Amino acid sequence: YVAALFFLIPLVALGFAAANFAAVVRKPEGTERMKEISSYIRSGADSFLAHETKAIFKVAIVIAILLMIFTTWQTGVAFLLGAVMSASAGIVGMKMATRANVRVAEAARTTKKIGPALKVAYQGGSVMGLSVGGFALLGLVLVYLIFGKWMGQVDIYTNWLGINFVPFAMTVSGYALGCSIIAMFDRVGGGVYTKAADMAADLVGKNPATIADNVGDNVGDVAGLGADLLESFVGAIVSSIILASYMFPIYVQKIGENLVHQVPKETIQALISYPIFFALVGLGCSMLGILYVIVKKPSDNPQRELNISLWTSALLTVVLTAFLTYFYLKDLQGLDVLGFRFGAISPWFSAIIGIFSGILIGFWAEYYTSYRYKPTQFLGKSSIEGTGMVISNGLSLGMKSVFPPTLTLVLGILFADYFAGLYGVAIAALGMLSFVATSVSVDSYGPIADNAGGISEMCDPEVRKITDHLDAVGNTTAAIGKGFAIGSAIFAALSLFASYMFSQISPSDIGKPPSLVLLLNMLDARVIAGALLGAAITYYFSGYLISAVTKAAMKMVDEYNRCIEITSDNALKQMGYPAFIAILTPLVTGFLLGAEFVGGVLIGTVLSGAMLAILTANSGGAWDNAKKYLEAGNLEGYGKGSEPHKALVIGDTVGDPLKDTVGPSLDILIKIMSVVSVIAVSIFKHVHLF
Amino acid sequence: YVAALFFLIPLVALGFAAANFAAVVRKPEGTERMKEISSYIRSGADSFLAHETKAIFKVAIVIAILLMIFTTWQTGVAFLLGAVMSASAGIVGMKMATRANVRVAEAARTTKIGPALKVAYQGGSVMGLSVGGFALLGLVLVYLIFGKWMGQVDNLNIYTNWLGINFVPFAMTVSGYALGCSIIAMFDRVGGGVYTKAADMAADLVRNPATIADNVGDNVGDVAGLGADLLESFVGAIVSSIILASYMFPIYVQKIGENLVHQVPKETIQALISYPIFFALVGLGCSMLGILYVIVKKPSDNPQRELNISLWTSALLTVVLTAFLTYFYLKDLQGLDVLGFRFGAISPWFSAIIGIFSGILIGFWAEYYTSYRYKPTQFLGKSSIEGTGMVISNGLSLGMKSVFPPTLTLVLGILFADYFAGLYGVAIAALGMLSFVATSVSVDSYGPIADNAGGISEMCELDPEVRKITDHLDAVGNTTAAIGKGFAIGSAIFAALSLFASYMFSQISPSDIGKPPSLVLLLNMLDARVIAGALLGAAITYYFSGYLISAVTKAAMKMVDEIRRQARECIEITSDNALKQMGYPAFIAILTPLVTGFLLGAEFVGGVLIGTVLSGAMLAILTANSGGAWDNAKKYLEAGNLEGYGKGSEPHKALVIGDTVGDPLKDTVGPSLDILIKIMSVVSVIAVSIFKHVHLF
Ligand SMILES: [Mg+2]
Ligand SMILES: [Mg+2]
Ligand SMILES: [Mg+2]
Ligand SMILES: [Mg+2]
Repeated sequence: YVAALFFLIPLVALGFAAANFAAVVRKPEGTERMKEISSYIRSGADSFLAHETKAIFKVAIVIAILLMIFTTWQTGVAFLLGAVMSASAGIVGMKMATRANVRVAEAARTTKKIGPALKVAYQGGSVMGLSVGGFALLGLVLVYLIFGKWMGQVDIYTNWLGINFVPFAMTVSGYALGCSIIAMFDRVGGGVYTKAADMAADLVGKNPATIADNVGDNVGDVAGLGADLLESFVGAIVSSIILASYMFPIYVQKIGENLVHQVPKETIQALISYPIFFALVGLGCSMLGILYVIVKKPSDNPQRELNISLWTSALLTVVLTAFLTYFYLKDLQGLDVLGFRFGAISPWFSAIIGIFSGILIGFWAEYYTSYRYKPTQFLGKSSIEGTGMVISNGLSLGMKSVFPPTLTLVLGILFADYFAGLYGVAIAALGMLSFVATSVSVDSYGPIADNAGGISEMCDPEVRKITDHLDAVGNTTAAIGKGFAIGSAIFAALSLFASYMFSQISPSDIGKPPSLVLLLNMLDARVIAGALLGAAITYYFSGYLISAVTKAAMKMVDEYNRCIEITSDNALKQMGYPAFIAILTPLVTGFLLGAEFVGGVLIGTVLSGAMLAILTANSGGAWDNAKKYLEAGNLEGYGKGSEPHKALVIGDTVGDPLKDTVGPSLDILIKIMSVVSVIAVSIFKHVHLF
Repeated sequence: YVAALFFLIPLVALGFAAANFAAVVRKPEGTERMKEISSYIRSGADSFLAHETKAIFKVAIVIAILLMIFTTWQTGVAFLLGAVMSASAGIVGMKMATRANVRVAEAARTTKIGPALKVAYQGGSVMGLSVGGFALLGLVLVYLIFGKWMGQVDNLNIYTNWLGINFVPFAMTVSGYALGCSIIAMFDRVGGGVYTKAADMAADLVRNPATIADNVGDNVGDVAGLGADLLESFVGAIVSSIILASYMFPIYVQKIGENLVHQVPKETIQALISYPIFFALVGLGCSMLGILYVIVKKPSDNPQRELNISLWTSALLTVVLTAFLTYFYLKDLQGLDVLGFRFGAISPWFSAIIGIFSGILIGFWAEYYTSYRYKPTQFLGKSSIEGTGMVISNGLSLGMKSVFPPTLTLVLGILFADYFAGLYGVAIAALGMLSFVATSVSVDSYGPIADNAGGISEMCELDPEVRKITDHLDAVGNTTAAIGKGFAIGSAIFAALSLFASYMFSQISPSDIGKPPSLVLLLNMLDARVIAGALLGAAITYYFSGYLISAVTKAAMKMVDEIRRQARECIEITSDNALKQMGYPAFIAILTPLVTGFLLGAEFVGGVLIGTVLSGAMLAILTANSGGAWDNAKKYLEAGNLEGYGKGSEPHKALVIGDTVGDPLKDTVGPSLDILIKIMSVVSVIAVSIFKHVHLF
């Protein structure tokens, strides 16, 4: 029947990846030289891939035993599964990118034109997207099937240390943590590497060991960007389930010495299962979206192509979900009490809002960052007033650039909660992040294309024309993408804060009104302090990474797989450090000061991290595109040399660590710190010191 | 009471200023060139003061009228009183400064350095004593007249006005006063701050070309602006103490057998209202003693040592006298238990102590990260050899990190404050921090006086040996100002957070009366409205910061053009345009709670206030320390401390560009945020009277 059919969807996603893999490999490369440059970058990634995975492993071990001891073994098992699922995606995506690039450039010559070359480049990228979708959903299907149904977890426990939680809630929290861990290293570690290289490269003006930087371009927006969305994706689904699950013990009435589950088992179990099926449809829609664009007759405009896949995947998801939402939950009862203002159909509306939020947030990120529209143009043209001015105007731009996307978030959240309550916020995150496969594909297109262009550069002009066109679009979709990935990061984290608070329900809270158990009071000094602490930590976090990039860059600068191994090792050492902050802060503050304080910290972290991620992303991209702006020739009389170009160079170099390392790291911070807190609040709620 | 004795302290503060004014006035200026230069900057300042004064009035009236219609006539008067009181202080401090500089400078030559410090410090203190004297005088007026005479401290039940708008009479009244101080503070910062840096830019975008415009700027920022800023936080802390106390009366009521029982009784409330006033009075008295000793003292060779003695003297004194004051005034009270007073009577003195020390620590943190004297700036400086790119990124890195230690200090200070004396303890901690604001502001005001004295030497070219003393005075001005700036940010955050507590207390409705406090003293972060609010408030704080960068440069260019159009073929021109382009930020500051409030209600604005304070606190620290560090890194090389030879060399050029980026950040963006996180709270405390019930969606 219809059940398992849906549950094999991640498999189909995976097979499609597995197919796209096949169809890419059979494409050729021209000449010994196209191959020779290619081998440099492909080997570079694995070397880099080796040390980190190995580093990850050591960390992954320590965390797993701990979850099993302090929570339950399922939770510990689930965690490794999530880590493996995300891990796997990265291993696959990196391998693909560094081989697909060449066959684009050659496409730009073998097939001899740009439309059949876009079809190549895009096919590679989709492997990363479908694997991200396929793995993430496959894992959750496994955990659901094995631990949820068979072991009866879907059928409120307190464990051998007296730590209490709803088993499955706790279980998926581990799974979420796993994805988080692989994302953090990929971002806070790989992010340091990529920009250390870019800096280093931009610090030796004469064939330099740029190859490091070239793998970086892949490392960052394929693996890093990809892992971010997966986590937010998983973050959105997990958060929907956690809030749902705890609603069961929360909503009980005491009726004459009986306990009456005012939200009954049937209702809870569906609201739990619902986001998974939603996500399957999302994954399904992207497959239809992906294939259509793939099979289509080629175009001259690859931007239009890429865009067809998103919209197709998104229209599709909006539609089936309404049926999905309507028929499912159709006769459920108590949805009123659950927070469903318009009954059965309510959460579909939330998903739509998230979807539309996502698209808008993308436009805003682009708007403030792309010359073609006003903000970046002015920055660019302000270069004529000096280096001071370029820097000042770029800071001013980004600080302002924060308001429209955040306002977009504000209105979306406001409307989200009207439709489906706190649950609606989490479902919004999921809708936002539905079609994630296609979303990640368009992100991944950028590096696949960029090296291809580079690969043309290292070895015609007619060929370079196609090459240059592909890249222009890559860089845009990458900028839209970050902006979208940040939007989703904020929404996930907000869901995860909600998750943190639901997860605090105690046996000893049972009875009392929702308004008395779902509460973090800001008038409480601990919560205010918490918020300030988390905010300071987020700025510190951001600060450390800037200095980290230059440290590592410099480590490279003093002098091709060895130079990569050297800085990669140094890169890892300096990943640990942020990670203590990221991982232990809930633990440290929790065991010191308790659940209220940590609630503060999470809020500070999210608020400050949301603002700073956006600021750095847009101003950093602006500075780059401002550099681009003058280089295409637009200030008239100024071009590729001259004091304004220098000032723009200086601005881009300030910008380069900020947009591609700091901001994207902050995405992970505001999430993982929440996920961790969701898990550890099991313990430090009761056992805290003061 | 014994109390009238206390109530004439503000008069003396003013008289003490007035005398110090006289004794400075009677000091001389040297050369005709020395006199001519003094008049230049002094006249320059006056042109600017007129237009600003004229603008506040136009704006202050409308707000006064508005308050009178919607709240009470009393509230509007009090507001104007507050507006007048802070204004006056700024008007007085500026008048003093632009005459005092020379007579510092002349001391550096006619007598010979110790008697030059003795000159310089006397001028500064007029501003500090006026800031203390006025602000508390105003408050004394509001307390005596509106509180006692009109009986609001006699009643202090829950009132309902001619529009059916409800509030606790005295609470509402003093809220207007705080708002009064805020409006003259906002203008002085968001207007004078843009001007100051529009000038600095303009001057550094070309002796004596447009330097004079910049030289008046130097006074505007750290005398008038800084003095008004600290004044507001000072008043903000006291007003918050009063607001929390007043509303505590209706909160701690229990319905018993259909009776209403005030668990915290009238006697306690009236005392808790009066207590923070007396505290601030004791502080000022202590600060005057702190002030008098250092002036009269045998001179030193170390002007730092002089200045620091005044601070320490004022603060020790305040700790001591307060503890007698605190114990004895609350000696035999009742219901302090229910109030949150963990140790009965003595409790708030401990909070004040926490605040004092927090204040002092926060000062230290600002110095550490900003002075080439310590390590963070040393590294930055040395990184100059690697290029302009490195300097900017490293300077950014420095300030982002620099946020943690003062904030941690703030975290620990709040935590302890609330343990001792509850939410009330947080505000008293704010008050204690600022309890010796008079001596603090003097050292702040000391700063511009010295800088100009130094500059005056360069234009006049009076000796090198004389110039040696002059340069020394200035170096220390710039330092104590960074400590000073640092302290005012610390205190702004503690005040703003207290004003947030006030905002929530001010929300009790007749229909909340009865129910447990813990159900009424509530802002639920799980509520989406509050979350959205917080995000919105956070983004708005970033916008505000971003706008001001663009505002300064816009204005700057307009100044640059005023040089270019006068010299190819003043002062007022760039100052007015600076003003014109201020309303807009000021619109953001003042109307945002109203708009979002009438749109979305008390929860959303609650969110906004938290976001605003959180974001503003963080960005404030970053910009102050980084901008100062960037400044001090260039200096570091200017005193010759690399090996790169220095001075027009390639690393130096890179540090200059960083300093040009930094200056609007440390002196305009950051200091405006101090004001933003406060006034937005004050506005909210007042307007939550209305949009709590009357909101749209
Ligand atoms: Mg690059
Ligand atoms: Mg670049
Ligand atoms: Mg100076
Ligand atoms: Mg300067």
